[PDB]
This record gives sequence, C-alpha cells and structure tokens, in this order.
Amino acid sequence: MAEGKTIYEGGCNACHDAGMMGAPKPGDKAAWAPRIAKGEESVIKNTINGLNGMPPKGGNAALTDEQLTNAAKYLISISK
Ligand code: HEC
Repeated sequence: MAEGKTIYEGGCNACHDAGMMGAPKPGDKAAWAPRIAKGEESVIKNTINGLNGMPPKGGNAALTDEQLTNAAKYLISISK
C-alpha cells in the first residue's frame, strides 16, 4: 500500500478514525477544510511537532519527517 496510508493504518487511526479529542476523521471534509486552508506546510509541521492532543510524530518514534509528510498528505488527499 501507499506509504502515507500504510503509516496511517498502524496507529494514527486509533485516534483519527474515532475522532478522539476532536482529532479530524479521515474523509471529514468539513473538519479538514480549515486545516488545509492554512497550507500543507503548517499541517506537516503540526504532524511532526505535535499540536495539542496530536502527539509529535503521532507517537510513532520510528518515522521519518518524510514518512510523516506522506501520512499527512494521505489524510489531506482523501478529505477534500
Ligand atoms: C491521538 C493520540 C492521536 C494520534 C495517535 C495521532 N493523532 Fe493526529 N491529531 C490528533 C488530534 C487530537 C488532532 C487535532 C489537534 C488540534 O488540537 O487541532 C490531530 C491533528 C492531526 C493533523 C492536523 C494538524 C493540523 O494542521 O490541523 C494531522 C495531519 C494529523 N493529526 C496526522 C496524524 C498522523 C499522520 C498520525 C500518526 C502518524 C497521527 N495524527 C496520530 C490526535 C492524534
């Protein structure tokens, strides 16, 4: 499978598929739209660095910045 989706399915989904803490669900256009509108760069920085209940790197210590980038892009791609 594509890398961003594979990464997503291995733990990010625990919070995101359920919307825990207000995490934006995959495919939830309305949730994602204002997050996308600030630019992909901001979205990627928040994925790497963490934002509120979103842990740095999703709490997956093995991932590269490029892998985190590809998982954030996957979520953006399916939620527009
Ligand atoms: C729960 C413990 C989480 C895990 C595990 C992951 N995410 Fe998450 N994410 C979470 C929350 C609560 C939020 C919203 C934060 C807020 O206060 O607004 C998010 C948000 C994201 C975003 C959007 C960031 C933005 O610029 O608005 C992305 C792209 C995102 N999360 C990606 C992501 C990925 C790729 C993860 C696994 C590697 C992952 N999250 C795990 C909560 C949780």
